[PDB]
Amino acid sequence: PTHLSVDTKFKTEGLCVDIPGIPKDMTYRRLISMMGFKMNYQVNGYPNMFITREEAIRHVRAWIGFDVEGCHGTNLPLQLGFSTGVNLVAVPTPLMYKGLPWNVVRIKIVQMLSDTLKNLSDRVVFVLWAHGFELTSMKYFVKIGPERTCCLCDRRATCFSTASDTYACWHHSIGFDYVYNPFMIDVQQWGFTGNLQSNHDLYCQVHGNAHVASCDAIMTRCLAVHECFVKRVDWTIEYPIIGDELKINAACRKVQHMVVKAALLADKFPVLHDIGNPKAIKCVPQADVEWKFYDAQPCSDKAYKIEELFYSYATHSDKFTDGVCLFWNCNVDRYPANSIVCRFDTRVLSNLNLPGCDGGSLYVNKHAFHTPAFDKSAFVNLKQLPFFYYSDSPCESHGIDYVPLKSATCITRCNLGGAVCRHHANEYRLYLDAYNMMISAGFSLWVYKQFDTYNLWNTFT
Ligand SMILES: Cc1ccc(NC(=O)c2cccc(F)c2)cc1O
Ligand SMILES: [Zn+2]
Ligand SMILES: [Zn+2]
Ligand SMILES: [Zn+2]
Repeated sequence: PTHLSVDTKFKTEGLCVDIPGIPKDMTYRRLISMMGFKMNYQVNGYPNMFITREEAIRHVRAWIGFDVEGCHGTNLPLQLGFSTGVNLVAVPTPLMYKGLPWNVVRIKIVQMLSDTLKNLSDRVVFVLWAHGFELTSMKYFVKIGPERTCCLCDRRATCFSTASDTYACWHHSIGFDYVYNPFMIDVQQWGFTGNLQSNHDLYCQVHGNAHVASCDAIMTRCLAVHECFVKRVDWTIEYPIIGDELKINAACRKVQHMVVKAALLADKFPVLHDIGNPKAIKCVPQADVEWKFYDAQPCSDKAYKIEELFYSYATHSDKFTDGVCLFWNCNVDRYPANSIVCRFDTRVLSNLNLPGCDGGSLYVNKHAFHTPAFDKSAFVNLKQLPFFYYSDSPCESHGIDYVPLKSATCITRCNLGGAVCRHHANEYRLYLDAYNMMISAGFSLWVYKQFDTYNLWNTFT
């Protein structure tokens, strides 16, 4: 039960307007045959062009929505739209390109997928709401065969060139003309009522429907992300390393210990309310405070209402007003004034952050986390946390060449005393680097307005 049997049934109702007379009884095997591909009973890593929901979900980084509209069937021109916002017109003879033959259109398809996917995935998954023309158009830009490797590296082959008769991955495909061994999934097999627009629009107000093909392609991927990562969530599925995942996760642990340690030293809160991941550990384990945990899973859909987190049914809610609240990636509509907050900025551009549903983003770093749209109004009671480095650690080298550090934000005994020691300068530069890493990954840090780093200097006396 790993791969999708070619002898599985494919519901054909969706296809019968572009393909009138299509049999109600249809297998992937006969559909793939109809699309013009020969699978020559082959056991070489590519048993099916089509894949399971489960397989699509392991490969969410490879998803490209794809839609074709009959512009006025070998007879007529076709509008090719992709979730990248690109529209190509192919003649048989927002970005919108004039009519060209398949032999140039196919080169543009390879360039576009390569530049989109080379830092994301080892493959492409075309996400369809299939009506027929997208499926019969694939023969014009796709070739299949046994799994292969790039002619320049060890990565699996995703492209093919007729000019050179060679195979490339997404990194090495410049001037290649065919997509090689693509995958695909028809969202219309998932058992929806009514059309794409009506299903999409239930969940998402951000993607309009200008009635161009890219609009449908974007909506199709959006609906699919909603179904696989918002309504349903599976946090067991791991995802490969493709960038700075480890450095970023380490940075977030370092910034969290630093900021909460400094807050406790500066304002000496008697109680900390730690709201969010039910597996969360004390980020400052030596600190004096009453540490009280509150369980909330990552909200995939809408930010939590603070009122709902405090709603206690027939018992009294704990008083939040006492001490400080820590929301470390726990996304609520409006934070209380006495909060420390880490909140992921869905708008950030990175290889980890994929476009999501209704203005949210799918952040994929070991696990996949759909995050509700970033909203500045959530922080009305807070201010941005300023950068600072704090250490009570002794001034002591042990065992990196030097320019001496001067900074107002290096809060150590040595800087109090007039000259930063080498140990604290090394630690300061490492911590500035981790902080910059975390910010540029898309985390934003907010704090109660009374927070003042001036209060930290008298913890050395
Ligand atoms: C900061 C903070 C977060 C959460 C709560 N919530 C409760 O105390 C509570 C008690 C019983 C059932 C329940 F669902 C919630 C209070 C807080 O002060
Ligand atoms: Zn390669
Ligand atoms: Zn949408
Ligand atoms: Zn020092």
